This record gives sequence, structure tokens and C-alpha cells, in this order.
Amino acid sequence: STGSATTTPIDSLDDAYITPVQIGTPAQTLNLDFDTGSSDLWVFSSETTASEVDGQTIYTPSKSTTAKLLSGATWSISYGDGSSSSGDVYTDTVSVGGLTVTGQAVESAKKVSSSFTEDSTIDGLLGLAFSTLNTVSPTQQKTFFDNAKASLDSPVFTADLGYHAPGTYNFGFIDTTAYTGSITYTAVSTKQGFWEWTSTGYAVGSGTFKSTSIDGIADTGTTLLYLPATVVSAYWAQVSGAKSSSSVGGYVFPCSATLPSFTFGVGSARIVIPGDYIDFGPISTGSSSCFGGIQSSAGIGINIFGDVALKAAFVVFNGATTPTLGFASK
Ligand SMILES: N=C(N)SCc1ccccc1Cl
Repeated sequence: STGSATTTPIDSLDDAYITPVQIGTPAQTLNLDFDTGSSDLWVFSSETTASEVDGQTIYTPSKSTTAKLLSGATWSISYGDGSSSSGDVYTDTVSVGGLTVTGQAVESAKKVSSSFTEDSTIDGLLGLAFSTLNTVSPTQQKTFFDNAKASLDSPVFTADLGYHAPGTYNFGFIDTTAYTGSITYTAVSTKQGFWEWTSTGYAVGSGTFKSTSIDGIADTGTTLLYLPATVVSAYWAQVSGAKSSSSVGGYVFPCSATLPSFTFGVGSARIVIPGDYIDFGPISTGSSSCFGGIQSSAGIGINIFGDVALKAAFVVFNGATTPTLGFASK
């Protein structure tokens, strides 16, 4: 089997991407944030605190003939921006782009924090990191991919995120029309539960390539590119007027700037992030100070190849016995 679903930016800045997901019988379609940095599928629901829901679409398990409460199971998770959600669990039928999994754990939100409530475009998350990070207690649950893996033509999924445009998530196959050149595969460590790999270096604009190992994660659920302070200083030093601002929370630059590209290494191959991809617009409405898309990971504890980087490539999450990651230009 295979699945193929379109993923759409939630706003003009590609702050995140949503993908429609069918849950239950009859189907209830919710727009989820596919997150290769976590391993929980949770949704806004009929159980969510009423005051904490504002325009999201909710899952109502009582209207689904295939929903079953997973007795005694609870869950609780937090994300990079300090948001969080928690609740109980049902099992139900979940389909993504024509690919169906029965008995998927669907984690039902009783509580979400304000950032979730405040974002009406995201109805929940669908985690695609390794199942060892799943938060369900006392019986940890598997991710949609892990449940589907045995059925897939090939035990892979691919992320093809657009720049200010829709993209695609495919399950079970690699679309050879979706990329240029060849795919370069690189080793993955799963010891922290992430799609953790090691980049071979970087370049800033038309600058020479610096060979240096940068360990980090491939994370569709992080918007920006978070890299060591040395690397990020080297980038912003090429932009007149750029500066790191503690009040704003990172590097900002004159909105009048033309940004240089950023290249990252994958084995002997190179992925180029166009400068426009690194522009996240005014820090506040009407401001002429713009927020940078490359930021320091100092303080986070890990480097993060977020959407800014992943959208410059066609990315293969290979969930074979020994998982690997593949990157091609497109
Ligand atoms: N992708 C996620 N759900 S968490 C990504 C992240 C953000 C900040 C600090 C660490 C991580 Cl792993």
C-alpha cells in the first residue's frame, strides 16, 4: 500500500504546514501538523475544554462507530515553544492520503495551552519521530507510520514541503518525478528517538564550503533552522544591519535586505536554501525589522533542521531496519 497527501502552509510565512487526515467511521477530517520531531497523534475533540477551542475542527469519538476508548490510557506532551496538550486516548481508523491504519491510537485533548487555542488552523498533531517518544501511559503507543509500515510497498515516507506553496507527504514510495538529480542517503541515530543525522558542513551565499560535522534532527514540526552560534553568526555577518536581539528573541535584519543563500552538506552533496526562504517578515505588524529564519541552537541543546531547511529539499525518511535519511534537490 501507499498514501499521498498534500500539505499546505497555514499562513503567508510557512509557520507550519497542515495535512488533512481522516479519522473514524464515518470519516471526520481534521487538519494535522505532521511532526517528525514528536510521536503523538493528538487532536482537538469533543472532550477539549470548551474555552480552549476557538475555531478548530474537533474529533467526536462518540460519532465514530469504530472508536474505542483505550481504557486507562492518558497522554501529556510539550513542544519547543513551551506549548503543551494532554488528555485521554481512543483507538480508531485513521487514513492519510488513501492509506488506512486500523486501531491507531488517537489521543484526545482534554487540555491545550493558549498557543494551540490561538491557532485556529491546526486541529492537532501527527507525530512521525520514533515510537519510543510516544507519551501514552501506561502503555506506549505506535505512530501512524510504524502501524502502517508492514503494509507499505516500501517502509518509507517522504516530505516535500513547499516555499509559500503546497507540498506533499508520501507514504510507501519515492516519487522520482519530485526531485532533481539523485538522492543522497545519510546515517541516522535513533537513540534520542529522533531522525538524528550529521550534516557535513555549510556555506554562506557564494562563499566557500566549510567542512564541519553538525549533528541535528530533521524536524518538520520546527519552523526555522537552528544551528550552532558560530555558524549562525557567520551567516548574519553577511547581512548589513543584522543583529541578535535579546528583546525579540533571536537574529533580526532590515526588511530591505536581500538575504544570501545558505548551503548545508549531506554527505558529499549540497542543499541550497535560497535567501528568500530565510525571511520571516516583520517582527510585528508594520515593522521594518524582519525575523531571521536561521537562528542559534545554543540554549536548545540540539541543532534542528526545521522547515526552512527541509523545504529546500525532497526528504526521504527511511524506516527500514536500519533507518536512514535521504536528501535531494528539487
Ligand atoms: N518537533 C517537536 N515536537 S520538538 C522539536 C524541538 C524544539 C525545541 C527543542 C528541542 C526539540 Cl527536539
